[PDB]
Amino acid sequence: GLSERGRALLLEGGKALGLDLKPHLEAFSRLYALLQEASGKVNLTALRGEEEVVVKHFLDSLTLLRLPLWQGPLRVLDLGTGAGFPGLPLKIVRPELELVLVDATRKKVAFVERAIEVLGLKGARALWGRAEVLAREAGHREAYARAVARAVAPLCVLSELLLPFLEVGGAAVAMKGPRVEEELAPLPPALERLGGRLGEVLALQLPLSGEARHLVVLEKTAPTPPAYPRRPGVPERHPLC
Ligand SMILES: C[S@@+](CC[C@H](N)C(=O)[O-])C[C@H]1O[C@@H](n2cnc3c(N)ncnc32)[C@H](O)[C@@H]1O
Repeated sequence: GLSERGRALLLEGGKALGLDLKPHLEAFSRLYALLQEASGKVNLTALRGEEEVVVKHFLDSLTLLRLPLWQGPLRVLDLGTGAGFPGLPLKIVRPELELVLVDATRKKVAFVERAIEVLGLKGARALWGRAEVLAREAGHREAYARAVARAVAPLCVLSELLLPFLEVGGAAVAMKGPRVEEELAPLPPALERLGGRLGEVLALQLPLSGEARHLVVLEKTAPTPPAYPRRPGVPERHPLC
């Protein structure tokens, strides 16, 4: 679990994000333990340091909350969640959200489900599948108020993966690093074809790290055309921009 120092870092970082993480210290400590346990099994690799996990993953995920987009029982998709980021931190601090965490890798879906159970989270589930396939399902196509994604794909690709999941009026957040100018430059025309438009591009400093970040908001302004998203692998191989 999180050390006293680890808790203090999380707490301080949360404040800089405008959050009171005091009621959530235990949950994050429990999640960190889960990550430790899982990582321990693998012999070639190890979990990154406590401080790096708290700052570059717990707090990084929580930067989503700098955007005023998470009030009420919103239906949210975490696309390509991996080990549950940024989805799990988001769900912990915003319990009202109806969260579906998707990943094409079954073993990661299994971990997230385990974390949900262990943390005793309600209104959150992991789902095994490809974004391109799920976005063709009556259960999921344009059925989300929100979608988020970190470290999945360049904006041109990611926009095709995310936008089809959103109901009109909804919004997705593409979490990005220090530089986005190049990825953004050719984006607008592609967004429009997808029925989206660029919302806020919130530049901020990741607290306690010295590193810049960008939260790229993709608003759903109109229905996505039947063409999108294209079959699995196609957005990646033939990006819209
Ligand atoms: C680099 S990991 C990032 C994990 C997590 N989002 C994070 O930031 O820590 C990218 C994850 O997205 C998943 N992924 C990539 N493309 C996907 C797709 N088209 N549909 C579902 N999952 C996808 C991969 O399986 C992988 O686990």
